[PDB]
Amino acid sequence: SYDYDLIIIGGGSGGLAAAKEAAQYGKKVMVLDFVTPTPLGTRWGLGGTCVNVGCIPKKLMHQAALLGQALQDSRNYGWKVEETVKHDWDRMIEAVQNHIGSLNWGYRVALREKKVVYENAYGQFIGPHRIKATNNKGKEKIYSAERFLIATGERPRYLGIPGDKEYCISSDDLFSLPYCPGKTLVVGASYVALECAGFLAGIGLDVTVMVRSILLRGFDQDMANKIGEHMEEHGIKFIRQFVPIKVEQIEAGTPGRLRVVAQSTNSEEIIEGEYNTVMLAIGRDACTRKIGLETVGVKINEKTGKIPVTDEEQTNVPYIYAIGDILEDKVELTPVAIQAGRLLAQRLYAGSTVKCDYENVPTTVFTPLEYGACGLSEEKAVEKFGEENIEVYHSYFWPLEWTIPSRDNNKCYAKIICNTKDNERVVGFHVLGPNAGEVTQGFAAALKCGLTKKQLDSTIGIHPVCAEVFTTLSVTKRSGASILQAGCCG
Amino acid sequence: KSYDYDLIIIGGGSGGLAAAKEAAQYGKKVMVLDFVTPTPLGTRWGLGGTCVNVGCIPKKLMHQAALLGQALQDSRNYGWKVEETVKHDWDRMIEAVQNHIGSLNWGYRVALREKKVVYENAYGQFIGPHRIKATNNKGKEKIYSAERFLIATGERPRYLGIPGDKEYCISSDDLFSLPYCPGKTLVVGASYVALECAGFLAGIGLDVTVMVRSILLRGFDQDMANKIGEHMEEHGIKFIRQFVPIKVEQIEAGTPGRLRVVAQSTNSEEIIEGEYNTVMLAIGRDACTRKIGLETVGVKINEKTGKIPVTDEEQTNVPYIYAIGDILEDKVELTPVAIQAGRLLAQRLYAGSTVKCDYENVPTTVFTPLEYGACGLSEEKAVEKFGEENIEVYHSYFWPLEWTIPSRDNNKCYAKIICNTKDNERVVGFHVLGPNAGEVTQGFAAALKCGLTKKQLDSTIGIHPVCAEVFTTLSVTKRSGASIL
Ligand SMILES: Cc1cc2nc3c(=O)[nH]c(=O)nc-3n(C[C@H](O)[C@H](O)[C@H](O)COP(=O)(O)OP(=O)(O)OC[C@H]3O[C@@H](n4cnc5c(N)ncnc54)[C@H](O)[C@@H]3O)c2cc1C
Ligand SMILES: Cc1cc2nc3c(=O)[nH]c(=O)nc-3n(C[C@H](O)[C@H](O)[C@H](O)COP(=O)(O)OP(=O)(O)OC[C@H]3O[C@@H](n4cnc5c(N)ncnc54)[C@H](O)[C@@H]3O)c2cc1C
Repeated sequence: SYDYDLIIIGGGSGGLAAAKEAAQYGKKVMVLDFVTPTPLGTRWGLGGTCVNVGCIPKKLMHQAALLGQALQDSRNYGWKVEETVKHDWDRMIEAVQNHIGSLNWGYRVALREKKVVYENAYGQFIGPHRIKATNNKGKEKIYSAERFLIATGERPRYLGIPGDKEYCISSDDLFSLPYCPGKTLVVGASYVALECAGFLAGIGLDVTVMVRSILLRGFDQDMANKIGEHMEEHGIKFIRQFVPIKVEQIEAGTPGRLRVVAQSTNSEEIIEGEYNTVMLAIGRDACTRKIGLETVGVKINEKTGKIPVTDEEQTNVPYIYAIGDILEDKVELTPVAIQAGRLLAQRLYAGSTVKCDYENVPTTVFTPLEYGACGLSEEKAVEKFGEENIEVYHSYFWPLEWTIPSRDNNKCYAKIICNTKDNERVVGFHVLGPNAGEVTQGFAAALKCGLTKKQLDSTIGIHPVCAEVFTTLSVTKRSGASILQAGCCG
Repeated sequence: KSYDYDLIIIGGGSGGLAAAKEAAQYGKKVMVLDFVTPTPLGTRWGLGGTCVNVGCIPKKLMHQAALLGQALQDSRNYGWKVEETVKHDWDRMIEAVQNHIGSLNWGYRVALREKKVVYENAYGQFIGPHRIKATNNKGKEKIYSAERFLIATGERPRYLGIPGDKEYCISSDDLFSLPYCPGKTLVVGASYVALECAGFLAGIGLDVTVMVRSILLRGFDQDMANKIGEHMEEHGIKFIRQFVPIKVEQIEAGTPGRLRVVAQSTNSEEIIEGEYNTVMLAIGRDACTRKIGLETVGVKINEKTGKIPVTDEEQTNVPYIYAIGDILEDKVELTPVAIQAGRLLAQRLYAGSTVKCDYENVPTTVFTPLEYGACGLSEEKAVEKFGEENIEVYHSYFWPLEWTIPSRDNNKCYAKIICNTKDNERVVGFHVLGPNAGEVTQGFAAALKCGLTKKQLDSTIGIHPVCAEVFTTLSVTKRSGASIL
């Protein structure tokens, strides 16, 4: 009957996921993926945001920044290393890209092998069960399928001020930028902002951060402030309550010099500075407005852009589904989108009845001092249950590996939120410290089995591991006791 | 009725000091005895216990130096302009290590002081009911009495019983303070301690060799163990299987000297010889329960092994004497567990608590060049408890994103979980071999305290890009028999 059994628009995380999973159950599948260039004209291969301008690139650069310190710790452990080592940006970028490349080509083969058709083209709906695929050279083509998957994902959002698109770079441009961005400026307080401000500073670049309001909106604010405080204390510069209003090229080059003017958010004050680069990280917009959603009947939320869907990842149009960052009121993370896409393909062609659960999803913001969390924030939690039925156990901690180099003591920190009405159930987990991601995974798994404080205490901790601090948490926030060492060094 | 103290603790160690403090917190008169008998080579250390002085701490820390070496090589491909090979100054490391333990020593001291607990740097020995004889360092003695006692003496490195050992060989106790690059080293044994040390020693450059009687990590998942060895073998360390030394002769003394080690195979009667700069023994530890006067008071210990039997309340056969820690019979020989037992006892005793310390499913990690943490049943011991037909094994390989750029050891790391099919595919065993293994495990161990199941695990979303996430999507089983390369 139709051309294909399933067509996937967007070769992204949840894209390629459902693709392979659907292909696995002998269906005819076609994935179309096309990457519209960035204002400065940046392009990249198959894979998605995570692979080319997200997780992968982000985390790796974070690595180079962490290795930086490791070089500086290595000294006290006895390694004869120079007081200050230098860093070659062009060598780094290159390496990073070389890997993304392999990831690209890998995914390609991955589709080939699973007998899935990949078309490097932009897709838009023209009418029921029909889609318009436009390639790079311009030549179009039409296809039809019994069902459709929207996995287009979003893109970096700009300010709408003089000079941005023209002189500023975004997360897309960065991971491939070909020059020491030199003194940089990061406009925004997002995880992306912070992690990037984060590794750049960690490579030695002079870094400044411009914040409209709060840090990490949506995250435990207490944890956030701490991240900031750590950020400030280790080099990063912060300007609070200031949005830029114009970016002016004082000279072009690799890099150039630029003047950024900004207007405070609470007064008439205006300030000016010149930096070598300016990256904007103030949000990202769903790529749902230019695909033909009218010509097929999809109701999205024209206001925000996200797509409302059902617990089966189904739109309002029974043969058109959407999974990923584009969904309305969900979780914008790769492993999530992949579970959705995988689970869908199963729900659909395998008789599965399992729905991708979006409750209590773990995360990790890769700031200089990582911070992973799972479950409710302190605030959100209190709000849901009421300050009297919620207790918070917290503590600081110092990583054994940090004693010898003798740095940052009483800087790492942990806390869990419990619901006294429900057997002191662990509703929220929060840790700030190294390798926080590794530390969090499993506790998330614990939440899926209803961990409780009694049960947590019953656990014995590993020693000496950062993660063990959760097994022995005796101090409550409400009791009001203090949390510090009777030595205070670091 | 009426005694000197309310509670006496023999042994100022992990569980010792733990119980000391928790009890003092409930207004009891406590006294802690801790004394360190020298090693044959004559080394001694401060308050604290094995962990702090010749164990966890020094061990991990040196592991760190070993790991930082790697970091120094990785840093290259990430953009840091460093030399092709950097040099490591042992003396300087040892020093750093020692300087931290001190603070730990003195910290505990103060810790007790402020908590109003009495501490005497003396050897304790029971002389009769509710009475103990504390001999100090210069030999002066003194007698104390208490309504209850706590044994927390823990073990010590065991020796072979062959010519040359106590006289030319070192143990874990001697190592972490050795005042000289051990040079070509030989580590006799295949215990975590053995491999761990052999591991970092090899990691800072030293020519390392390991001699094994039989298998590696007896007691551990043998599959996991092999992978640890095969990995150690792959990154420097040299092994010699089925051979125990029979004599160690001094070819010359020095800092360090040269020594000959003569060994006899176990499968034949062949005999080999080699000379190394030092020779460390990691063949076992023997509880210190033989010389404290346990006869004089009524304590029955298992004279065979050394451990002490006790109830599910860490109570001995004598109602007023309790024991916690490495010296217990059939339990768990790790620091956190001892600390829990001590803490929980004090509470069960003097605070009306009724909580028992659970020893089932205790997480642990071995800090070999390639960390390995595990929780619960091994595969073998697992099968053996439920039967090959009721146990399914999911496992995967994985490659840490941080390893990609430096381009190394791909398909070395490895995960694995054991489920009991007859019980909602419950997770009965967790095993991971990869970096930051401990961090990764901790939480899963807490998952087990809540009966995590494979359905539930699958319903968990992973963190990206984190090593840990590998356990959120395990599709392959060992029984199905597909591949993972
Ligand atoms: C800087 C940064 C760092 C991040 N770090 C992390 C992290 O560490 N961990 C984490 O879990 N998540 C991270 N994320 C989020 C993660 O990248 C996304 O959640 C994930 O990539 C979304 O998967 P997706 O398929 O829904 O969207 P995508 O991965 O972006 O897939 C979308 C693809 O579809 C293509 N496409 C769009 N429209 C069309 C069309 N009309 N026709 C054809 N093709 C089209 C696009 O070109 C794109 O390549 C990060 C994001 C950013 C920006
Ligand atoms: C190399 C090594 C590495 C280890 N690594 C780890 C690890 O990473 N994680 C982990 O959890 N565990 C580890 N352990 C085990 C851990 O050290 C023990 O489980 C823990 O120290 C036991 O606590 P304890 O109080 O029962 O024994 P101890 O800590 O040894 O306390 C015993 C103290 O009592 C003193 N004492 C003995 N007899 C007398 C006496 N008659 N009078 C007065 N004082 C006395 C001793 O001198 C000693 O200082 C390691 C052990 C070694 C050897």
